[PDB]
Amino acid sequence: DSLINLKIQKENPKVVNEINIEDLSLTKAAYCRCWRSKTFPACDGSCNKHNELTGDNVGPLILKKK
Amino acid sequence: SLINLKIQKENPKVVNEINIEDLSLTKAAYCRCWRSKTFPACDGSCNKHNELTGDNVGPLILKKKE
Ligand code: FES
Ligand code: FES
Repeated sequence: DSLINLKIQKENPKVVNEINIEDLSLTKAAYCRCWRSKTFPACDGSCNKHNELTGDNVGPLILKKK
Repeated sequence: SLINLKIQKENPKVVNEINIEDLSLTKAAYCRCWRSKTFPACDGSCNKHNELTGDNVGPLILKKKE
């Protein structure tokens, strides 16, 4: 095991994001689980770049309403 | 260097979809560290990860209420 998050909110000892499900604007939203997104906590597809470089297989949580 | 060490490594890209209507609790933590034994749920494995590796990752908390 080693660091997952390299640069996101490093002054925060534990980065936890709350989502109010009742207010989901979109029908489907992608949330980041690679800590590489430039729009974290949203997924911006940086996962794919990480996966290609490293051979990893990480991907987002997709939230669907309705 | 990998983020996900163990979860479904045969899967080209691990993406989980959550149907909002199936969440019954006022909060449900979802893992962003790839260490949970209940992945995609968070089981608090993030904490020991952070303690041992010097990281600061934590879950996405999906909150629901009447
Ligand atoms: S940018 Fe991180 S999961 Fe897609
Ligand atoms: S167990 Fe992974 S974020 Fe909590």
